[PDB]
Amino acid sequence: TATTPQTTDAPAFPSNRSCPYQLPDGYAQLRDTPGPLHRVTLYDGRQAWVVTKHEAARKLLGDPRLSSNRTDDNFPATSPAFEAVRESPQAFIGLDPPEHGTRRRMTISEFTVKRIKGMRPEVEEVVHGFLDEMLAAGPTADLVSQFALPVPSMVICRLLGVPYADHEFFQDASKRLVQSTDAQSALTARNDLAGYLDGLITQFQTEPGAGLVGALVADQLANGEIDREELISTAMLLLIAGHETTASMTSLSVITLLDHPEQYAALRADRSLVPGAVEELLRYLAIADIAGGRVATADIEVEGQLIRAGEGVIVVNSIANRDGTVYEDPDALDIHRSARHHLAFGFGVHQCLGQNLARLELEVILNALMDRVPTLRLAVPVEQLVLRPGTTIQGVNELPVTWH
Ligand code: HEM
Ligand SMILES: C=C1/C(=C\C=C2/CCC[C@]3(C)[C@@H]([C@H](C)/C=C/[C@H](C)C(C)(C)O)CC[C@@H]23)C[C@@H](O)C[C@@H]1O
Repeated sequence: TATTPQTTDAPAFPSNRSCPYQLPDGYAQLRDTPGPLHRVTLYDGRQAWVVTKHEAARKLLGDPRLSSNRTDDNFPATSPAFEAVRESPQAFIGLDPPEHGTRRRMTISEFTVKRIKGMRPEVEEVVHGFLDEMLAAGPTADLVSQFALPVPSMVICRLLGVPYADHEFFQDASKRLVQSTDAQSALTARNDLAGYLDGLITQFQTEPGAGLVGALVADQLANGEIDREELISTAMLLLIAGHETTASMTSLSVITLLDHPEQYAALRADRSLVPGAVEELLRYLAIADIAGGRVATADIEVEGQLIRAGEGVIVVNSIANRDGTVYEDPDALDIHRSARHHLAFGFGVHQCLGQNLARLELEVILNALMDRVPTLRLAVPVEQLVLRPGTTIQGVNELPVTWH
């Protein structure tokens, strides 16, 4: 059997967090090793590169030789579940220029600074809505199911024109898809959403409707500028991204802030600090840290290392956000620091489309919690919480809380 030292120069990747707001030990090890790249071993034994420094992450995310095509044979699959995406049609997150741009520009109008400003009343109403329900009822509560998830779900459903009456079905399907550990579970959840979305489209062709899905049906689809299957994939991307990301940030931010009480107190005492604290929480929690998979379509030299055509690269933004050449004392939460230039939303042509909606939601959420529930606290110890694995969007599925 295996009788000799087990040390490797290609550690298994991804790794799981042990603390909700710290790098897994393996990732801290990658962060420490000099050089922009490091070999890793994926779940199926294939080797890939991870990018572990901040400037090299921007350079590689900006390089069009690193393709986002998830259907490529050599795309770095991080779990068996990925096989679902490899064989399903692709929203623009998986396209490269010029096709990427033609699809992304069909959606941008809903996410402009002006549209996001105009959404503030609505976001505050939904947030205070779910709080007055949770507070009317009294502690204890699961903050995830009573607040963290339904808030961004309601907001994104409205933007998309997806009926909130249907929330139990699609929230369930979103979770199963994103947290799937096998191909078959992922495929089923994807087929569930696809069928639901496909029915919604035919409805709008009969009776034009509000929201982005309504607009896409009435314009681009009727002009044959998007295929019906691409519309489904696009809507599914926005639906899932709109649900799962903000919800994960909300629960992890509560946990993290309650663990740094001096900074949470500073935050409450000066609300002009909230936008900066949001950026710092984004930098520090990096909830989509493996949403940086790429395949090289040509050889790329990186500071004397060679990524060859055909090789998988993952730009790991959690690690990149802990680069001490950019953020002094990178592992310290500091809501006053400049968290400018962080990579929690990526960089370049695929930088998060929803990033300013997420910023608005989190600002409104933190202000509301501080205003309405200043006594909020965890109902259980941090160590008792169950953290999702490193193969999915970071966070917790349950968060017990109590208050006055
Ligand atoms: C709240 C925290 C969020 C985080 C940390 C986050 C993170 C990211 C990252 C790292 C990427 C880049 C993926 C890549 O380069 O392959 C991305 C892309 C994307 N995000 Fe977000 N995101 C968040 C919120 C949202 C929200 C609320 C939406 C609403 C729909 C959204 C929609 C998208 C879309 C459509 C893309 C693909 C953009 C493109 O391919 O051009 N995101 N996000
Ligand atoms: C939500 C979509 C779909 C699937 C999404 C999935 C299934 C597998 C695992 C996914 C890709 C999650 C994980 C976190 C992403 C991993 C990335 C990639 C890599 C680079 C492999 O680590 C997020 C969303 C999940 C179906 C597709 O047709 C449309 C849309 O992209």
